[PDB]
Amino acid sequence: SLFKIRMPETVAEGTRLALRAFSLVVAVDERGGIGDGRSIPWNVPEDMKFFRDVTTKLRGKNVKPSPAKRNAVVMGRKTWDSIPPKFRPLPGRLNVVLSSTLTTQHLLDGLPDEEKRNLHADSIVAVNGGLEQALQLLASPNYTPSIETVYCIGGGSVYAEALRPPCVHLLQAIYRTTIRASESSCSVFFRVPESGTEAAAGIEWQRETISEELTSANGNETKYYFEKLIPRNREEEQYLSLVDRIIREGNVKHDRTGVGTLSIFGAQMRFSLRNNRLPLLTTKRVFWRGVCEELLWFLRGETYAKKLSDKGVHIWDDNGSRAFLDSRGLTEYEEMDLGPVYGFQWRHFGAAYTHHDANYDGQGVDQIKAIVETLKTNPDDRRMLFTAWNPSALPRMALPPCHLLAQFYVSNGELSCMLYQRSCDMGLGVPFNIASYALLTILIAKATGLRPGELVHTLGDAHVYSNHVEPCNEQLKRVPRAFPYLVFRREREFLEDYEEGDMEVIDYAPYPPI
Amino acid sequence: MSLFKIRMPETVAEGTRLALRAFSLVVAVDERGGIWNVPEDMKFFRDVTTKLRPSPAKRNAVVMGRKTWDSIPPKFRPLPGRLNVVLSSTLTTQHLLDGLKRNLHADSIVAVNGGLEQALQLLASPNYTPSIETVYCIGGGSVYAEALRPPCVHLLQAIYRTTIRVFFRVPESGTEAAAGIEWQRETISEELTSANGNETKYYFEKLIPRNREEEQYLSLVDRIIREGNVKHDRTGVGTLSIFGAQMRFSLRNNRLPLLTTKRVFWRGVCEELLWFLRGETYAKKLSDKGVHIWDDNGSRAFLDSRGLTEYEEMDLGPVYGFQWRHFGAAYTHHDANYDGQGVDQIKAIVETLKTNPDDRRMLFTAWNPSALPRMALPPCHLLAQFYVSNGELSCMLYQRSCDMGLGVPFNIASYALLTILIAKATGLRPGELVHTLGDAHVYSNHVEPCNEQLKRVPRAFPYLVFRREREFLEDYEEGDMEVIDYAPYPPI
Ligand SMILES: NC(=O)c1ccc[n+]([C@@H]2O[C@H](COP(=O)([O-])OP(=O)(O)OC[C@H]3O[C@@H](n4cnc5c(N)ncnc54)[C@H](OP(=O)(O)O)[C@@H]3O)[C@@H](O)[C@H]2O)c1
Ligand SMILES: NC(=O)c1ccc[n+]([C@@H]2O[C@H](COP(=O)([O-])OP(=O)(O)OC[C@H]3O[C@@H](n4cnc5c(N)ncnc54)[C@H](OP(=O)(O)O)[C@@H]3O)[C@@H](O)[C@H]2O)c1
Ligand SMILES: O=c1ccn([C@H]2C[C@H](O)[C@@H](COP(=O)(O)O)O2)c(=O)[nH]1
Ligand SMILES: O=c1ccn([C@H]2C[C@H](O)[C@@H](COP(=O)(O)O)O2)c(=O)[nH]1
Repeated sequence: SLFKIRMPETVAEGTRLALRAFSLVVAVDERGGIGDGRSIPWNVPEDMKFFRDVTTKLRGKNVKPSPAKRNAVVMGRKTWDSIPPKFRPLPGRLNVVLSSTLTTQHLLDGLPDEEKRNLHADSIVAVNGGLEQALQLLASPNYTPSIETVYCIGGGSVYAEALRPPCVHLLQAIYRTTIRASESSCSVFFRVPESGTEAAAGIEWQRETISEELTSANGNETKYYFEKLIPRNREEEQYLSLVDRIIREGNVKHDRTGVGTLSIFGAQMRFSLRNNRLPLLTTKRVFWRGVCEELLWFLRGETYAKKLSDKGVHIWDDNGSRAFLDSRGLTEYEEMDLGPVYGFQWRHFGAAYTHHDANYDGQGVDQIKAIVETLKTNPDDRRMLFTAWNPSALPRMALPPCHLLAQFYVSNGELSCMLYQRSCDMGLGVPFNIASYALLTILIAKATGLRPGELVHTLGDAHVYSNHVEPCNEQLKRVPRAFPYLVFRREREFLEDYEEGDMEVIDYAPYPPI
Repeated sequence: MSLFKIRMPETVAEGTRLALRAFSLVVAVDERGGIWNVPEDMKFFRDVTTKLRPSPAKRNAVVMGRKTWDSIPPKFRPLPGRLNVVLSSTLTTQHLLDGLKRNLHADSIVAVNGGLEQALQLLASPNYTPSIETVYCIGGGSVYAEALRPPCVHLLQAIYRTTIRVFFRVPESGTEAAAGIEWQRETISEELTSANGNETKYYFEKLIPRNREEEQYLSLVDRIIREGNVKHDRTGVGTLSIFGAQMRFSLRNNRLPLLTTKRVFWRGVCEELLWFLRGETYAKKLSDKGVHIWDDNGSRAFLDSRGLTEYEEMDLGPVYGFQWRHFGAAYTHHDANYDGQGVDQIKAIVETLKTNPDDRRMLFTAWNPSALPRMALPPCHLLAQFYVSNGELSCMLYQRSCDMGLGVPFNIASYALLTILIAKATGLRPGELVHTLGDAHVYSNHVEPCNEQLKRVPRAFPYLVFRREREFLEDYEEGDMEVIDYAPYPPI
């Protein structure tokens, strides 16, 4: 306990979600109009179907909406009133209504009968505020992470709030149907701000998809099309442009097997960790549970990989086997005893390692505890770094450290981190390490009374394996989506006590397998 | 009588009405950025907020929270020479005055029942715009917080921060909190020592939002000087030039790209543009307004040097605006009646803009090879094309020959105005100006001054507001509009 890092009284502060991320669904005419102030002056059943499916369906396969896992739909009072009483609430979704007039009971009182009220009791909530207040409520443990995706559907006032800060920064996707008509009957309008405009607040909107022009079977042959707009993700673009550079200009190298590689030397990337943001790459899914479990394992100063494999994390299995250890001369280590790797050096630098069973408390230099104490007392210190690169210990490690050094910096109450990585597998390793040092920085922020800032990633030998070239090249076609967020469901007394189940990654919508 | 003019729609003032007025911020912080009697800071505070570039017709405004008003020791309040704007949900302007002396300071205080935004709405109204030169936010924590977030942050022209040795935080560039704004220091002072007890250490900072649009211009001036080809003209006048460039300028939200690193003669810009739109050719209509830009090209001597021997002084022939409104019409003299003569390109564009926004032929030219020999000067800005997106009107200007020092900033302003006026005539909001340059040059005599101007950090652009409207486009007068919050650098 004396050797552990005690979390400050402000643990959940500076990590708590202010607003839940959301997507937006809207239909417009070509003049950008949405309604007359009361209803919608066109009828395209095909769009009503799309609206239903996009807001109703969960991500993935064979899904079933439920009280424990469902989508939420946020609307204004006038939008609620525009739904015919028999068709409301919107089935299979949590209906969040914004209103200063009506309470949650008032909304139920507007339902035809008691049977409908008793049944749909759990599926209707009133918020006395705007969309921001709703996102604050949907950021609550009761709703986060039970609600998979929030959808704003909400009408001009709510749309306007959605497209302006602070809410627009939480907007992951705009699903926009355009009706080919110029309706004069429209009094309410909708517009998305353009790339370099003041109103865009630094967001660059671009289309992921646009459909062909379609014809409605509504009797009027009305033309319409679909668009999905997403906020340009320049941070993931860094990683993609590096991959592309490696393919096009990288030197051919061969590793310690004769396995071919394309590589460059010297690169740098940056990622915002502010306001719960988590740089998990979207163009290819990251094994977050592995990232999380292993980072905690590092932080504890652990060396027994069986603690990972017992948790279904098999990333170290091949490097912990009898055959592999033996091939490094480590004939005395039991299987899965990796030696004094990584987090052992973080917590116990220079300590004399023999086996994982030994008790290393207070042995070596605890670099992480030293950093935490410095951060809370003199955050402007320029020596706040730790290393796993220990030439004295290297020969007795299963693997020499890859991500080998990290340095901290503080500005405006924000903690930033620079990672140094000597050898960077772009296809699989790099996205994993970005997620890993994002988590670390967030946890150190919580341990020190600071808000998370930025992750800087310095790469040495950045490379793409021979068999990754073609997959990675097809991945380059994908337009990066908005990043997920990290949320803590509970806290701990000590940093070392944190569990993978204490936190949840929300609003992670990566592209399917290549 | 007015059948050949362009009638404005009912929605004239809608697309150019000022929602919020621009402002600057003054704050004193400790070494941790938090929130004590440094007289030099008080003198600075007074000088910045009080001084004009002061009367009930021409003064600065100061916006403050209620408790900041409370913390000003009575008799120092109201702050002299400034309109005092106090934000309060509890106190009216009568209440504030009751706390005071009275009578003569009635015209000096106003309570606003709301936040900074609501106060900026009020100051944007004709009563306080442009009668108030600069708005200063000095108000407490809650007011500063509102100042450094949208919508208000988009109207913040400068931050004057004294650091002396609730937290005041300027969002770092690239941050979501920054909202696309890049804050940077125009100036930072040496660490100064106060004259008092304790020998207090303190320094001044002036932070400004990076003007990347004016940087295009300065980046081009720089490239022309460092890399431009040398030419000496028919008179032996030296020039440095490059060929082919392009700049963009936003016109949204009343924004006016008047360059700040070197003052632009706005009044001349505006009078001349209106003169173009009217199809005018008699430059004496401008000189009789104190705009003398065409004098050296309208004189008998110059006219004769172009062999234009039958034109009376200041009659320039079928130049510019004549081609805009009467393309290909036969020109005799300026006083002749040209109604219905030639092709009215402006009116055709206006009608197309309202009926078929996506048309790709919405352009006009002054480049008329048939009429060039009869012009005092061939057109420099010779083609403009229009474009509509998201209810916004955009414009592309083509300029064959571009004097970077004096001509170019003038023409940016000129076509900025044009686009604003055409949007008003067509039911659209101003979008973007795109400016294509041909032979872009800096004169030998401008190299040194231009090089010094390059040291100056571009400031935030001013705004154009319309004080009154007109029934016809051609009826617009320079007095109908005002440029607000234009704070250019002094002479080179
Ligand atoms: N084309 C489309 O895809 C689409 C989709 C949805 C809606 N619409 C149309 O949009 C029109 C309605 O839009 P609208 O903007 O006028 O109304 P609205 O957005 O639908 O609802 C506004 C109402 O929401 C409540 N509200 C919103 N913000 C609030 C806040 N900050 N604090 C407290 N309460 C708040 C207020 O309820 P109280 O009055 O009770 O205080 C307010 O009157 C209708 O014609 C509808 O058909 C179109
Ligand atoms: N170091 C510096 O440069 C500096 C500059 C200014 C102030 N300060 C200090 O800070 C102290 C006060 O700071 P503060 O944080 O309390 O801010 P404040 O200046 O006192 O502003 C808060 C007050 O302004 C009014 N207000 C603000 N926003 C409003 C809105 N949205 N709608 C209606 N009313 C609104 C409210 O007045 P009502 O309660 O009457 O409704 C509110 O109580 C002062 O004592 C001063 O000494 C320091
Ligand atoms: O954390 C890690 C660990 C290994 N890698 C990859 C990078 C390299 O291709 C191999 C390590 O091989 P080595 O020869 O030890 O540098 O694994 C990674 O990208 N991130
Ligand atoms: O609107 C204008 C008109 C003239 N200029 C400058 C550009 C050229 O240096 C001269 C015209 O001389 P010229 O030889 O016709 O290109 O004036 C300008 O920059 N903007």
